[PDB]
Amino acid sequence: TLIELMIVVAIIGILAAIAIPQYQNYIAKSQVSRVMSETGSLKTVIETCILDGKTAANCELGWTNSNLLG
Amino acid sequence: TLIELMIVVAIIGILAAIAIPQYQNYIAKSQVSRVMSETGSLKTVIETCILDGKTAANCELGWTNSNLLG
Repeated sequence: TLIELMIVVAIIGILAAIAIPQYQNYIAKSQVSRVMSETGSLKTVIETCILDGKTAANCELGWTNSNLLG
Repeated sequence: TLIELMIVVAIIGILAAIAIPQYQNYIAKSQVSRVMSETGSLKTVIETCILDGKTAANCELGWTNSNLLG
C-alpha cells in the first residue's frame, strides 16, 4: 500500500535528521592533551640541563618528531 | 390478414411492458464506492501530516476536484 511506503519514507527522513553532537570539541581536546604530555616529557631534560649548567647547544634532547607539530 | 396484425400488436405490447430492474441501486453504489476510494486516498497524506506534527494550514493536500461533490 502507499501508506506503508510513505511511513517508511517518513522514518527514513526522521533517521536522516539526527542531531550531530559537534564532535570537534572532543577530538581537538584530546589532541591538546596529547601535546600536554609530549612537551611535558621534555621538562625532565631541560631542568636536568639547567641544574647542571650546560649551554643550550650542549643540552641533549631525546625528542622524536610528533605528527601534531609538537 | 387482420389476425396477423393483431398478433403483431400484441407482441409489441408484450415487448413494451418489460420490467425495469430498478437500476438506481447500481449507479448509486458505484458512485458511493468511487467517493469512498477518493476520500480514502487522502488518509495517507492526513496521517503523515498528523504524525509529522504539522498544523492544519501547513498540511499540503494533493487533492483535485472531483465531478462528484464528495
